[PDB]
Amino acid sequence: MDLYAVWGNPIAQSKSPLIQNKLAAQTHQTMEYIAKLGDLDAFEQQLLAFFEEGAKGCNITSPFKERAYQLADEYSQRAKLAEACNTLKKLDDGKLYADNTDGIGLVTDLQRLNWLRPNQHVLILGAGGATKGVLLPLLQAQQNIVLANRTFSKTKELAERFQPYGNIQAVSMDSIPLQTYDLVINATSAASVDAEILKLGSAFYDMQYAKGTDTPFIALCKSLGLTNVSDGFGMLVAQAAHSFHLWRGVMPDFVSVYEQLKKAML
Amino acid sequence: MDLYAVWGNPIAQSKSPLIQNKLAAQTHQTMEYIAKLGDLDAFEQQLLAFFEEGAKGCNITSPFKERAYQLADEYSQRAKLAEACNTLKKLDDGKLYADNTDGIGLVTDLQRLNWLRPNQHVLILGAGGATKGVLLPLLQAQQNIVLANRTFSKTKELAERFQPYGNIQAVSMDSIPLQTYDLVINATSAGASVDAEILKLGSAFYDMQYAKGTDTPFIALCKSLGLTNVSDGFGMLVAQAAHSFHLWRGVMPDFVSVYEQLKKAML
Repeated sequence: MDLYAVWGNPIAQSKSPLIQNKLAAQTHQTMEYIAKLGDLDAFEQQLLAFFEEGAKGCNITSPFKERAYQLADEYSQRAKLAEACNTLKKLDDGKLYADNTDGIGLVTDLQRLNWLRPNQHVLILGAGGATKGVLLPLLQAQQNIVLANRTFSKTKELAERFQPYGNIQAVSMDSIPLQTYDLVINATSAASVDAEILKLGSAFYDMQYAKGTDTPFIALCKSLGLTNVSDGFGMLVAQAAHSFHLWRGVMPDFVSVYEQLKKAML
Repeated sequence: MDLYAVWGNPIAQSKSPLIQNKLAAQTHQTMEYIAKLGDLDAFEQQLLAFFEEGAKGCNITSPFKERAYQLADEYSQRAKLAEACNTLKKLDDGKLYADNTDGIGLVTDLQRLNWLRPNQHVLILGAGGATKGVLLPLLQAQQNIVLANRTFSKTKELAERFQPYGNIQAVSMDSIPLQTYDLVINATSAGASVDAEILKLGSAFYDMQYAKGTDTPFIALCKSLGLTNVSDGFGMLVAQAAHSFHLWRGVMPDFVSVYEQLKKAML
């Protein structure tokens, strides 16, 4: 039985094991996926011990995404641009291959929703957080991106990095260009925008999801009469499927688990 | 001899008489076309007399477009949207019919250039009161339009009005959505330069103005920037006159060949 794990701090909160084991059961894979708490100082050496032990790969969450990427021997264009990775794969020789599966999970979910038509204008609220891991694949799907953040320095540096891949610009959250947006993506944790701005959007995607209830962002949209909305639960299951495909060579059907899970929560 | 004219002030610079008489000759129409200088105050009463003595129709330029439109009995969708007209026709009954051919002159020319694909993204610079006549025909040709001006006040009013007819929005000169534009139109009349970063977003460039022999400043800027796919608006001028002709006469003259003929021997 091949072992896999999600590494983080904290970790009890994770849904990856839940997702990944279901994906495995669904495709008759002889594997298991567990949750591993990484020590803030000792992670890297725990991680390497975990691989010597015989693990085949793992997901990485806060706060070691950047550190785990630094352990990779080989890495994807996605991981490179994000300077972080959420997925590691141990190759047969013993090399570690790193990829960042966030963005492609997002594009998949948006494609499911038919919210990723080429040449759209997307307003993204919030930088860093989950957005830098997501910009490259959005850009490659020909999305024209406006990146807004409360602190300008953050968006600007992010825009400079991704500029060679498409039309992307940095703006201050209070200085958002008064143009039509096909899609507004909320990255921010735990908003910061005036409502008319949101009334420039045709669609609203929160990279957050809440169990049962709506997220604060989605609640805001709905109270503004903006109904064409979605949370990011689909993005979460999609990322997981992509890491799974990289590890196993089999794309599990993305929808079904998303649904059973959708159903279970509500 | 059916009489037609162009009414303006000033009017001595109009090429209408030259274009129309050529159009009439090529289609064998027994008609004449003269330039008439309208008095800044008595225009209206002059136009009515003029029709009263038998004129069958005319063209209108500054500053009478809006005033001519308000005299009509009958009018087209193009006239109503620009709240002005460049073409009047006296119907058999006695009704005055107003139309505005400039936008259709524009689409016709763009067809000749093959710069008019359905669902294209078109950036229009300096769109205002003088050129709102091109908006409807562009929208009706399924063009996606962005209006940029130093306003986004007056132009946002434009966007609102043309919203029921297609995709059009107004933006600040610095809030131009970042994307490839298949067509960039200079609507600014000379009465300056654009960020080169704006211009590099376009694949084709059309100046609604034209100049005798040389290039216009907008076109010269484009060439200097390396942007080689360019056109002035001479074709629009001839095309819109052909459309006025067609309304008055019932035969669509040969725009493409009066145009090329007129470029060969131009200046």
